[PDB]
Amino acid sequence: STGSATTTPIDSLDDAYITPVQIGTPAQTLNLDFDTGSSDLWVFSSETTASEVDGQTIYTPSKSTTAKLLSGATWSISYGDGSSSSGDVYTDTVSVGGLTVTGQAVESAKKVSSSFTEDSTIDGLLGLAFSTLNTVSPTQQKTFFDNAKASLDSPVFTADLGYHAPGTYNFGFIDTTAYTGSITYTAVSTKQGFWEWTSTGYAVGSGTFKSTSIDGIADTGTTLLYLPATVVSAYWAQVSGAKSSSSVGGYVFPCSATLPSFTFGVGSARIVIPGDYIDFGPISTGSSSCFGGIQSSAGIGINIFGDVALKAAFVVFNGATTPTLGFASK
Ligand SMILES: O=C(NC[C@H]1CCCO1)C1CCCCC1
Repeated sequence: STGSATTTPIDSLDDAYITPVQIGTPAQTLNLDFDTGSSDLWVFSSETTASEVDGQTIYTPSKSTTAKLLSGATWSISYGDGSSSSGDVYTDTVSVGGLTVTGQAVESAKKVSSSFTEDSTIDGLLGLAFSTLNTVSPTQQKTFFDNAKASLDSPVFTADLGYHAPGTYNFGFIDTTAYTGSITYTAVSTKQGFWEWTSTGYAVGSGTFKSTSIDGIADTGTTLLYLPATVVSAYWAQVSGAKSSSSVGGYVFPCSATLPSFTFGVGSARIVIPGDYIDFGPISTGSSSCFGGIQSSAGIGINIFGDVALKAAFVVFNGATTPTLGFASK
């Protein structure tokens, strides 16, 4: 089998991407944030505290003839931005772009933190990291991809995120028309539960490529590119007036600037992030200070190749017995 679904920016800055997902019978379509940095499929629901729901579409398990309570199961997750959610668990039929899994764990939120409430466009998350990170207790549950894998034509999914435009998540096949040149595959460590890999270096604009190993994760659920402070300083040093602002919480730059590109290495290959992709706009409405799309990972404990990096590439998440990651230009 295969599946294919379009993923769409939630706003004009590409802060996140949402993909429609069918849950239950009859189908209830929710717009979920596909997140290769976590492993829970959770949704706003009829059980979510009313004051914490503000415009989201909710899953109502009592209206699904295929929903079953997963008795005694609970979940609770907190993300690196300090947001969180928790609740109980149903199994139900879940379909993405034509690909169906029966008995998928659907984690129903009883509580969500303010950031989730405040984002009316995201109805939940669909985790695509390794199932070892799933938070359901006392019986850990599998991701949608892990459940689908064996049935897929090839045990893979691909992320083709757009810049200020829609893109595509495919399951079970590699669309050879979606990228230029070849796909370079690189080794993955699953030891921390992530799609963790080692970039071979970087360049700033037209500058000399620096060979240096950068361990990090491919994370579709993180907006920005988080890299070591040395690398990030080298980038922003090329932008007149750019500086790290403790009050704002990262590098800012004059909105009048034209940003240089940023290149990262994948083996002997190179992915080029255009400068425009690194502009996240005014720090507050009407400001002439703009927020940078490349930020230090110093506070995070891991480097993160988030959407800023991934949307410059066609990315293969290869879930073969020995997982790997592939990157192609596009
Ligand atoms: O919290 C993180 N990113 C943002 C969250 C917000 C909701 C989806 O992702 C990352 C932090 C590094 C480890 C993997 C998760």
